Amino acid sequence: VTVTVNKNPSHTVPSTLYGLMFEDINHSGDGGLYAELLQNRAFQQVTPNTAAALAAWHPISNAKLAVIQDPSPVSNALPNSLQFSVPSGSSGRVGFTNEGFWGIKVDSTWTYKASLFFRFPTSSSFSGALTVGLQTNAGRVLAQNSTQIRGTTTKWTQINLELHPTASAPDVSNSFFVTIDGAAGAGQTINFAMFSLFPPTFKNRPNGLRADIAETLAEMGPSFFRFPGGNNLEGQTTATRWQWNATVGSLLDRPGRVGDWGYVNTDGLGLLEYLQFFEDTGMEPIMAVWAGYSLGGTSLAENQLAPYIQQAIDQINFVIGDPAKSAPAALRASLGHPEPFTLRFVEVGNEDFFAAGSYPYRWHDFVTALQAQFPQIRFIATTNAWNPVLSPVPQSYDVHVYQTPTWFYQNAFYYDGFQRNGTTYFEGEYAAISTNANDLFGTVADGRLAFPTVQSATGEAAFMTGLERNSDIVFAASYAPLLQHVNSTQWTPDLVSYDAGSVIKSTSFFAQKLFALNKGDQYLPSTLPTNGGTLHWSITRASSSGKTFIKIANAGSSAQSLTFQLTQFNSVSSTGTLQVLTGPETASNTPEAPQAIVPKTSTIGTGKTFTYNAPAFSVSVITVTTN
Ligand SMILES: *[C@@H]1O[C@H](CO)[C@@H](O[C@@H]2O[C@H](CO)[C@@H](O[C@@H]3O[C@H](CO)[C@@H](O)[C@H](O)[C@@H]3O)[C@H](O)[C@H]2NC(C)=O)[C@H](O)[C@H]1NC(C)=O
Ligand SMILES: *[C@@H]1O[C@H](CO)[C@@H](O[C@@H]2O[C@H](CO)[C@@H](O)[C@H](O)[C@H]2NC(C)=O)[C@H](O)[C@H]1NC(C)=O
Ligand SMILES: *[C@@H]1O[C@H](CO)[C@@H](O[C@@H]2O[C@H](CO)[C@@H](O)[C@H](O)[C@H]2NC(C)=O)[C@H](O)[C@H]1NC(C)=O
Ligand SMILES: *[C@@H]1O[C@H](CO)[C@@H](O[C@@H]2O[C@H](CO)[C@@H](O)[C@H](O)[C@H]2NC(C)=O)[C@H](O)[C@H]1NC(C)=O
Ligand SMILES: [Cl-]
Repeated sequence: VTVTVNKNPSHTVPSTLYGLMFEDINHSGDGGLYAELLQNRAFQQVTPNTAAALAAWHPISNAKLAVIQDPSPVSNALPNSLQFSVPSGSSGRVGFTNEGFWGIKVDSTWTYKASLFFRFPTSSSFSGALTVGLQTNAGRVLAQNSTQIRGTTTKWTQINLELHPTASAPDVSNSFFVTIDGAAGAGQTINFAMFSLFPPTFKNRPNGLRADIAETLAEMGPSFFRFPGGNNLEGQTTATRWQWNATVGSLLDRPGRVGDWGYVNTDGLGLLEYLQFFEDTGMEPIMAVWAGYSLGGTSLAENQLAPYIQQAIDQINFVIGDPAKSAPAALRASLGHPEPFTLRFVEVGNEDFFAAGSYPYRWHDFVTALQAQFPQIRFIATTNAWNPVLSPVPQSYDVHVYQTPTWFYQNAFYYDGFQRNGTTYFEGEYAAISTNANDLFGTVADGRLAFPTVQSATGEAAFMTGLERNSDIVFAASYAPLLQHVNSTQWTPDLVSYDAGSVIKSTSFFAQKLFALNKGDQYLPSTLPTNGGTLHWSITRASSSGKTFIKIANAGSSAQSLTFQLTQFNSVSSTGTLQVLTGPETASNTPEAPQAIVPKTSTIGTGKTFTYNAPAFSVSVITVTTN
């Protein structure tokens, strides 16, 4: 096919076109992007004196463990403590371990920071060393440090110790440990609370993020971060929704919450840590506010909304407000950030097409109040576009789609037929998740993708050429879900996977990165792709440099030739770069073969005319300079 490139741009490409969608799903927060290495660190939201309260914790030797509703808890937010008792007549090493999130990476090039709170609930003559450390799951000690404690310490006391492994472990089957001498400790009871183990963090942020994962997200060159969900915003009930104020301040003051994917969230990855990550990466937030629906099906009545609308105003004030004018903005100042953060976009709820009977009134009351307080923010509606009809008229809608790879190349003209009437669209969740049109959300045996494939990434890329062509009205687009702990999965496929030790960049991650990193501010119209066809392209140009990015998706099983005609330009560089992602149709990056499919960069000859053969199942970017 001959593709004529117009030199005259049709529209400016929004700075926000490509970004990320985050919720704590598949242990993407706890266990994932948040760097904390101990699971169930503070006994949040568990039933005392049950086995589940002790999840991830194990005795060493004859130690007696229980999770208790502490008569004198470490804080209002953390009512539970680990009661540790050493039997009469004990000896040697007695204590307990934490298995981490399916392991702990023990690296001798890393210093770890261990902390806990303890008290003796009954004053005693105990005198001896408390030891913390890391050990292989055989009990082989790799790091250890200790400090002297006394049984006369009946008030809550924090211990802070650094750990330096003598050797890197051969795998991630390691545990954190706390021990005392069994003979010196015989008959003693200690109460513990609020444990923590951190490795070095992204940008050395206190209370920060896991370095490999955060660097992988930054590598993708995102412009926005949609958070905190997603289903994980909503809760199962009003009382279990996400709440911004429970996520800020000391970790002692964060009660956690049962999230929407089977596990407790610490809320250690809270509002200020999200905003700090945006600052560190140059992303802006697309921040959701709870909108009076939870996933057990309860809508708040119209006459119940007021306090929840005020909470949403308080949440935005934390982010942008003048510290002299509100308590939440003074709190941001008090936590070391007096300058407001950037916030231009707020999403009202999540997937309110599930509660379309109530969303008209919830949308109306939330947006009337929030637009009055925040006249510069753009509020995004979550129902299906224009059904039901909302008031006020939404300036933006969030569109989600999970479909087959084939649907994605067949629907690359999704936005071409939309009216241009001042509405902008966020593709806030999309993914090609299955090859089975009959059962998209079924099992891997029934066609669900365990991991993104070449087929699914190339279908996506064809659809993304439409997003870019239609970027006059499409302002933002994110794959979902972003992250996956391969040891605790609730949804596949995911953009980036990991275990406790290493990261797996999917084929779809590479498609996302090739689109995002190779994007100009000018959209250059070109010969249209065949609507329904397997072959798609989108061309942008950087006004400041003339760097021109020709993105090509062949989502089909046939190689296809393209001849580009740049005759309308004055000059075209005599060479260009080619970046290509390709492979067999069903190929994936997996924990066992994490680099099976990776992009290849080369130099090609270019000019006012050149020919490229787009291989079957490929994503290609050709960069040239045009003036
Ligand atoms: C985070 O902030 C929210 C408010 O934006 C706090 O929720 C509010 O908590 C108070 C005190 O528990 C609630 O009032 C209580 O209501 C009950 C039930 O009718 C009544 O029996 C009590 O005397 C009291 O008035 C209030 O309704 C609730 N507001 C909302 C919107 O949920 C929340 O506690 C804060 N979280 C943390 C950890 O501080
Ligand atoms: C045990 O942990 C203590 C506390 O983290 C370590 O001592 C700290 O070492 C750092 C780094 O040199 C200093 O900045 C701190 O001032 C030290 N604090 C104290 C109270 O000494 C100690 O090095 C660790 N020991 C081992 C064997 O890992
Ligand atoms: C932008 O254009 C769309 C498409 O015509 C309008 O959408 C229609 O909205 C009405 C209600 O306002 C619905 O009953 C129609 O079914 C919608 N049409 C389609 C094809 O979805 C939308 O109203 C327009 N928005 C503005 C701000 O003018
Ligand atoms: C976490 O998941 C990894 C990745 O699936 C598991 O490691 C694999 O274990 C399987 C099944 O035993 C082996 O066939 C693979 O060869 C392992 N792959 C790799 C890349 O190591 C691991 O066992 C899981 N961890 C836990 C605690 O369940
Ligand atoms: Cl398909």
